[PDB]
Amino acid sequence: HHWGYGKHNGPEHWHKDFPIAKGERQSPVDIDTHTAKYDPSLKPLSVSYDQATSLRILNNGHAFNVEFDDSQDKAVLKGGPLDGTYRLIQFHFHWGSLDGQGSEHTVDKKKYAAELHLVHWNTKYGDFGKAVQQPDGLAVLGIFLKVGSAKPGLQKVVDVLDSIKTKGKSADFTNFDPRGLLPESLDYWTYPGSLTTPPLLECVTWIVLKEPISVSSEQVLKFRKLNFNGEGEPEELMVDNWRPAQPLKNRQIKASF
Ligand SMILES: NS(=O)(=O)c1ccc(N(CCC(=O)O)c2nc(-c3ccc(Cl)cc3)c(Cl)s2)cc1
Ligand SMILES: [Zn+2]
Repeated sequence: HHWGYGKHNGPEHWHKDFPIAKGERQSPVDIDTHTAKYDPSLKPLSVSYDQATSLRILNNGHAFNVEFDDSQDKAVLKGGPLDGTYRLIQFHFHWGSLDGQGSEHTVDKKKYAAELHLVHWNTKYGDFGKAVQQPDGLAVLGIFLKVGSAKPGLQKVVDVLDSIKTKGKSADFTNFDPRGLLPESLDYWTYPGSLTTPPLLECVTWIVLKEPISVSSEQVLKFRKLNFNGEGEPEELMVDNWRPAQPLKNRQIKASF
């Protein structure tokens, strides 16, 4: 009886196995755009993905992860609110069963169809597993998805999904350029938070871009064909794999703009 999204093991249950679910810096949160404070001391975000090495795509039973080579100073995030260098390890999404829901963060209570998380770890801590034990261990770049025109830089992901339908399936996934998932503007909100899945560790500097990307209905429909179950188990569509907004508590969300 492990955690999930389902009718009986979803977010409202996580606290029993992961008490930190009721912690002081949980994510996601609703971004109240009028209360976010512009911080002129915030720097432009530096996204350096030209040398990114994607390796594999994996259905982990909760989402799919596009994994990168993070054994060298390739694909890093710096600047913004960050001190030092964070290296890209993977990206994944959260999405809904319908277009009207799926994002984890919300903006003035608006839900987006989906949200992309580009996960990076602080090089000061030497790898990802040690980084998650630190308050400044990770930086996750969150990007909202809205349904409209297709995102041509997403299609290579969409088309491989049928090869990783079920939990535990993986596929080679080389030469994928995550720059094709970015919007034009890097304006952002930032705040200290957590992983949004178990173990829910309080180790993340969240950087949420204001400008959403567009994807087509066909692209998100293909996300919704994935399965949470393993092959040869009853089919459970991989939909609504998002944690709802958590209490902001004693936090300030800062805007770069
Ligand atoms: N949604 S989010 O907050 O960006 C987000 C970002 C990252 C994760 N992942 C990947 C989980 C997976 O693929 O199953 C974590 N893996 C670990 C982990 C650490 C140590 C070991 Cl030995 C094994 C796994 C975490 Cl701790 S967090 C989950 C949510
Ligand atoms: Zn995520």
